[PDB]
Amino acid sequence: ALPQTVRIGTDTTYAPFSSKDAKGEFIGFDIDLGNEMCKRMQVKCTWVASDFDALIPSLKAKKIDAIISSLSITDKRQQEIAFSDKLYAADSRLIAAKGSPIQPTLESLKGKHVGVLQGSTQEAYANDNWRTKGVDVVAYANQDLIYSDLTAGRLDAALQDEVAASEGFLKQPAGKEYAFAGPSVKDKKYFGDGTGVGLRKDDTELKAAFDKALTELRQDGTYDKMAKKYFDFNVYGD
Ligand SMILES: N[C@@H](CCCC[NH3+])C(=O)O
Repeated sequence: ALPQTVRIGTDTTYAPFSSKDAKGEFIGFDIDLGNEMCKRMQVKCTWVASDFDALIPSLKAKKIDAIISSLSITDKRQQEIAFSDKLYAADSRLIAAKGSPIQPTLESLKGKHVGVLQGSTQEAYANDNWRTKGVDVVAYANQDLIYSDLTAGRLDAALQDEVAASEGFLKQPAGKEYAFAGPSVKDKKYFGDGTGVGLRKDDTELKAAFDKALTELRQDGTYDKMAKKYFDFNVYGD
C-alpha cells in the first residue's frame, strides 16, 4: 500500500544537489536520484520546495511523505525519523576569502562572523562548539543567503557540506575569490554518516521500496551515469 503520489520535500538552495533553473523547475543530483527511484518504484512523485528547517516538521505532520535534501543520517535524527540506505557521502568544511588565515578552530574564529544554515548539522556543531565560546555564529533561512552575505563581506566564514560549497559556489563565478579554509571538519556525533531519504518511522513499506530501487539503480550502473553529470570523483564515498 504505497501512496499513488509520494510527496517529496526538498530545499532548493543547495546546488548541485537541489536548486531551481530559470523556469523554476527543480534540478540537481537529489532530484535526479528521487525521480529515478520513483520510476523504479512505479509511483508518481510530486516535489515540494520548503525551507530546510521546515522539512522534518512537515514530514512528521504528513504534509510530505519523504525528504531528499542532502539530509544527513545522524543519531539524533534517527530518534525522530527513519532513513533509506545512504544516497551519497557528505562532509562539512569551512569556506572563507582566499588567503584567509581562518582555520576551523576556536582560536581562529573567536570574534569572527560564521554563517550556518538553520536546522542543519552545521548549525548544531557551530552552536555547541563555537557560539558558546564567543564566535558570532549566525543562522540563515537558506544557503544562498549565506553565500550572498559572505561575498558582501558581512560574514568572515561559512560552514556547510563540502561538495555543495565546492560545486555550488567555489567553482562558480561568484566564488572565484574564496577557498576552503582548512580540511573537512570531522565529528561523528554531529555530522552523521552520508545522506538518505528521510521517512516517517512507521512507513516501513515506503522505506523498503526506496531501498530496493536504490540498490537496483546502483547495481546496473545508473547511479554512476547520473553522478558523472555533476561530479568527477566518487560522491558516494563508499
Ligand atoms: N547535510 C547537512 C546540510 C543539508 C542542507 C541541505 N539544504 C544536514 O543534513 O543538516
